[PDB]
Amino acid sequence: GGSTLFVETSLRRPQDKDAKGDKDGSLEVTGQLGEVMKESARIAYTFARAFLMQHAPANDYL
Amino acid sequence: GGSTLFVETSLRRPQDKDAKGDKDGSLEVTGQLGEVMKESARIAYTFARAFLMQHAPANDYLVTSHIHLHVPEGATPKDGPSAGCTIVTALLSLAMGRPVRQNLAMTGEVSLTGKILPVGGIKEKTIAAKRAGVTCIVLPAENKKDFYDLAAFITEGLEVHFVEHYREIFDIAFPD
Amino acid sequence: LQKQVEKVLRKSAYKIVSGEAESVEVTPENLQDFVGKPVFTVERMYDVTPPGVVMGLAWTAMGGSTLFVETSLRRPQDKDAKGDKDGSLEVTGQLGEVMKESARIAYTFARAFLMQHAPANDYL
Repeated sequence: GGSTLFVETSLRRPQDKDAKGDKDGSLEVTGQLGEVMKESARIAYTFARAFLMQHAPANDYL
Repeated sequence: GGSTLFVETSLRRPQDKDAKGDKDGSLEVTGQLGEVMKESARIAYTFARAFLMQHAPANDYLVTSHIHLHVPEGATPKDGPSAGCTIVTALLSLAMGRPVRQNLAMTGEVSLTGKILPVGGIKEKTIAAKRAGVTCIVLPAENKKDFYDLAAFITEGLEVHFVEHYREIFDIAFPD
Repeated sequence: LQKQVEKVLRKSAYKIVSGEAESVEVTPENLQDFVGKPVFTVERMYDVTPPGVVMGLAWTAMGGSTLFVETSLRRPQDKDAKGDKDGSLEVTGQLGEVMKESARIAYTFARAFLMQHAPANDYL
């Protein structure tokens, strides 16, 4: 059948290691994910980053 | 059979981390990439970079920007490199923001200098193009006979565009 | 070549048994219908060899071949005229470890050769 799952997200490391730091916001994913699911999650992550840079350019959270 | 896969690109990290910044514009590729496909994507990326310097030197978008490109999977590995040409224009569009001309399809293999090599499955790809509504298609000149060995009733409305070097395609997809 | 000759002979046999022609005199003019349009229209990838690309010979498993070693500038030459950073090299082609070392050796030798023959050329 179907189900109502919950996709959860959390910040597993402090936001500001170095205010000057220009490092990547690496993403860790679980859920016994397959390769195609990992690629889909990566695509969604990149799209979210682009959407934020379009809508909230000052929000460097993601 | 054949298919019409949309190679996509996006800027997964802000362009100007540092206006002075001299860091490299990394590229990340998805689509169940194989090793040969990884190398072909790198070749296409380098050719697009060099083409941008030659044509639009002031455009540092491709040199300094971290990009993610997705090539949809499904193509047999031997035909994977045939997406190379596509990749190039994709990136170039993202660099200049100019959308590629509508109802235009293309398949080709780049060789780090822009020259386009023959490919396989021309008939199936043409069938997919016709079924997808595209009216302008791009193929390497070396495949031209394979496109001319087809029936007439399968090539109506296909304003074919044969090429041997990528420059021509930039004059087709980006007319103005 | 055996496959192609067998194909033309098979089509000649068809043209003989049921076809009007009792005998066949194959010529290039007729050849287009016996086997189709030519495949290998070019003797090579090209005949100009633009800058940064050179032809070479390879002893592959399926005999010999002519492979074009290509080069491109994958990053602008002058990030900063003062900039003293070295010209890192990227390489592809399923390069092996020993081939990676050989490519590095060739890169350094080319750099030294330019040093000797054209010191003003800091390109490489």
